[PDB]
Amino acid sequence: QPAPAWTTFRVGLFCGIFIVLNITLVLAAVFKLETDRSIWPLIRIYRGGFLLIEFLFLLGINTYGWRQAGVNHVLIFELNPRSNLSHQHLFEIAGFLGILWCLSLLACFFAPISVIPTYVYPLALYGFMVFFLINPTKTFYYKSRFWLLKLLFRVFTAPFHKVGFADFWLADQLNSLSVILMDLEYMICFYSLELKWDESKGLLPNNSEESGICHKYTYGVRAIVQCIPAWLRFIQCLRRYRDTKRAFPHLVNAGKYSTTFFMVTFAALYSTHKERGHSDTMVFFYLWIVFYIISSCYTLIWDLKMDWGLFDKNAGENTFLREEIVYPQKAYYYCAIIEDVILRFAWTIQISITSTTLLPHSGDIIATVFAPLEVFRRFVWNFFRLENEHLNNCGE
Amino acid sequence: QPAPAWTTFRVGLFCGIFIVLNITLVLAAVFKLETDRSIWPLIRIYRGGFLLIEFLFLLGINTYGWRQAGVNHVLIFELNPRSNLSHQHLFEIAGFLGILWCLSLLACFFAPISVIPTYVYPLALYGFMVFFLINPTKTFYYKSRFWLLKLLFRVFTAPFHKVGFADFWLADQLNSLSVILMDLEYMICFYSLELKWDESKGLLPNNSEESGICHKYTYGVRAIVQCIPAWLRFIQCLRRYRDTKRAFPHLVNAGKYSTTFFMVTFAALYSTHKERGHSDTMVFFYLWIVFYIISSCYTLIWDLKMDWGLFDKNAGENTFLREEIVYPQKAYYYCAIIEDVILRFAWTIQISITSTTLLPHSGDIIATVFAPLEVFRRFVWNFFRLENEHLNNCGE
Repeated sequence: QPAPAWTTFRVGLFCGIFIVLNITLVLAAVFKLETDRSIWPLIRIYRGGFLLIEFLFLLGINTYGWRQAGVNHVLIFELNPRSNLSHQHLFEIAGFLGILWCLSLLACFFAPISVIPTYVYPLALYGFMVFFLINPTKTFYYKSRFWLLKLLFRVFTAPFHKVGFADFWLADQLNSLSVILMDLEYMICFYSLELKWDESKGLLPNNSEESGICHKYTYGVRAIVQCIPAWLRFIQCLRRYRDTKRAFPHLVNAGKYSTTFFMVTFAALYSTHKERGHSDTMVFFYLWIVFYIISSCYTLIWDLKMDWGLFDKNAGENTFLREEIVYPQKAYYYCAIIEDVILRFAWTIQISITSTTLLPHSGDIIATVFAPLEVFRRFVWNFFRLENEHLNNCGE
Repeated sequence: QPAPAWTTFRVGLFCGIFIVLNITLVLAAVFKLETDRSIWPLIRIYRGGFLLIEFLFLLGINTYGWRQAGVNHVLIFELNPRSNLSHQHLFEIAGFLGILWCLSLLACFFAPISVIPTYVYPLALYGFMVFFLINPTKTFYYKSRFWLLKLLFRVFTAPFHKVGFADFWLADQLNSLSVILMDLEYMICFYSLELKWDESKGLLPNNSEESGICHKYTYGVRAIVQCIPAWLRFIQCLRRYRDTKRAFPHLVNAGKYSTTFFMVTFAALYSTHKERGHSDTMVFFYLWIVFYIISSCYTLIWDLKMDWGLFDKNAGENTFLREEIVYPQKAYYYCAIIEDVILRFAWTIQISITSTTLLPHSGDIIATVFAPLEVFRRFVWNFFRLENEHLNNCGE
């Protein structure tokens, strides 16, 4: 059914304010923001909000495509039929949050008037976001936030509860968005140990030895945060095997989800080896690279054959595809297959350097540049995973 | 007729961009625009565009009101029943012109760099508006622009063509937009006579005797371009009387529009005598105030009694209104009566102030404040005029 003009009008209003705010923010950054002050902490803090906004927009795009293409995704997610969110609500929420993020960033830039210089705005934005998430009144999409909160509870306690479709789906979407988790941990570390709260001005050049502790792994504060979603999904799959006792897919997935654990622990060992400067440290490079290959070359084989279900023996006229395809043009299929193999390697590299403390001056730049790319990889992955599930359900 | 969601999205986008541009323009004006330079030429240049944008938005509100309340404008305007322009398109055009106007004003405020320092943006904006109006392509509401141009041609040569509803309605609307003509004339004079076109800057001191040449009226075309709309409507009503052979309504109406001729000529005569310091100059004042009252107290009885059909003897239970009404709240009618009575005086005050060059310091300011009020008065007027026309058509 066509949505009322109020919803669409709100979507457009928020989109336009968002666009103009982005342009004026770029102009202010290029012109007003002096380069001498380091601005890396600001980006490291606001990257999480940007990623969340982008993910919400992209999810709106996927649900649009799902309704257009004929995928019966309400039954697949086992949603409530009479109360569902279409693309416009997701667009409106994303635009609203983007307006707030842009306003907070602009305030941090200019600092119009206050006595505490700039370190209230990020806390305020994140506090309002979490308040929106857990607001107990019956307004602003109460059902959807209730369902999401219950499902988050189920996912983070998954080794105990039964696992369903939306459980592991949001488990993966958390696996791609781990950047927000490490950003939150770094923000807590910075606000706890580094910043002079009982002072003025704020950020200043760091010359002391104690500076840069949050850049270090200390004991495990960096690697464990990285592998947390891997642990969640690993334990979910183990439990699914335990209830089901079906060998092939459930036991195979454990290895795929444990390869990242092996890669992360090897990266941490290499970090401590550069700290020690051992003679064999260079040799430890090779193993990492090996387990880099063994990582990517694993999940790739899983992506095309098991996730998306390509390379069917009954391909027929559909070259390098399955017998039955719902999307009209094979061009998107081939484009996605091409770009996924490119983006997976960058994702693994990003995970490695965001916890290994490598490339000291360019590592965070690397993290920034390929942070909003695995999200697009997952945005592509969603379409084909859900359509494969729809045809699998249709077959049986 | 549910419009497509894209139209509503564009309306929202343009509204949001317009709001943010207005806010940043206000901020830049209070902060960045230094006050040493005389700025009144900028206001006298951009006032025409502002008034046109405002009039277009208010017409959108008017047509939405007619459609919702039951005022059947399609039959009376003689528009094609199957091709009509809804209020959302009027909102779109108003927002588009407003965004362009805001961008041009901001550029004139800043003017990053060029070969021509700052005075290309006004001609650029007005030329864009004209090329939009007279574009011969079959795009951008290819019926509305052509219909408006044809009606403008019919109105501007009124004493020759037959007179229908749309002709006199647009003539009445034009009666409230003489400020556009005054602004256009002043801009032409400034860019033709005084401005050093082959030069730079544009902030020459105003204390020189050479300044304010276009503010003078000794040549006497200011008054004529002022009363041009009055002449158009007067000769139109005279032609209507000639064609109809009915003295009462058309002839009294013609006298009504005739009074402003005496208004303007007496105002100009006082101005000339006062500059010459003629002994009995205040004598020329006296008749003026008389021709003040006999003007306003004239048009009022046309607006309240004949235009709207109020104060009817056969009203019945609805005291001080007509017998039948369509709008629910009498507070609307009473507030409209009070506001019409209040603003009918300010309209003639503004006319005399603009065409007489009195109050050398406060005249421009008071004209600026009273300009966006008689257009709102006309906006209020259309409601009840079209409702009375619909009642007349239904009854007979």
